[PDB]
Amino acid sequence: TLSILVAHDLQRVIGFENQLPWHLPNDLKHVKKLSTGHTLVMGRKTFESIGKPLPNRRNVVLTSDTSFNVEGVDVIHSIEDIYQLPGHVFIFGGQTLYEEMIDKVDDMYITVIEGKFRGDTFFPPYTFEDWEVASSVEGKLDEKNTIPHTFLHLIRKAVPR
Ligand SMILES: NC(=O)c1ccc[n+]([C@@H]2O[C@H](COP(=O)([O-])OP(=O)(O)OC[C@H]3O[C@@H](n4cnc5c(N)ncnc54)[C@H](OP(=O)(O)O)[C@@H]3O)[C@@H](O)[C@H]2O)c1
Ligand SMILES: CCC[C@H]1c2ccccc2C=NN1C(=O)/C=C/c1cc(Cc2cnc(N)nc2N)cc(OC)c1OC
Repeated sequence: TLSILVAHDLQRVIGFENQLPWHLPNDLKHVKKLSTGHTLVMGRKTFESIGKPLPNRRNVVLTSDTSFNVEGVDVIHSIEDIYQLPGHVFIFGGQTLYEEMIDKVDDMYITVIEGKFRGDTFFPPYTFEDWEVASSVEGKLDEKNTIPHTFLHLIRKAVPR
């Protein structure tokens, strides 16, 4: 399977100054649960922002940098390389990767952050006309998680007739 994994706000902001605009531990927990034991594909900037590989899954970084070498990280230099990765592959960001992959993925795991943040990077526009809501679950709010958010699993609709 090839899936998008992303959190975006009400205006599709995903990032600001190479960081997530929001502090929302529950979403990182969500990401962890979905991707553990599988594969994450991310652009070079997204990787540098995280700083190191995420434990207990395959970390793949797309970059044109042929000198790129990081212990625990696998490197690719082409979008086409993604299709050769075995197992469940999650497109993990950032804007460039999403733009390149949104027309190609089977489904998307989207956390809608129910707020308006300042951003400098965005998820591409999409329409629910094209995407079936396989599930929609409200995130629980509390001390550490104070921004309303919704976990969507969207699956690409087939064009019939
Ligand atoms: N809210 C979310 O769920 C979510 C998910 C992850 C990231 N984000 C965020 O998204 C932002 C960054 O997005 P971004 O677009 O500016 O950077 P990015 O997509 O993470 O990575 C950009 C880079 O990946 C490369 N790349 C992309 N396509 C390539 C291709 N076809 N062939 C070779 N290399 C390719 C390049 O690396 P080189 O320049 O080294 O060649 C490129 O400059 C941040 O603010 C960050 O925090 C948020
Ligand atoms: C609860 C544990 C936290 C932890 C972790 C620890 C150990 C092992 C695995 C993981 C799984 N991911 N975890 C992270 O810190 C990831 C953080 C992160 C991620 C994303 C990607 C992402 C962000 N959000 C969404 N919805 N999609 C996404 N694709 C982007 C980031 O910066 C731009 C991140 O840094 C803040």
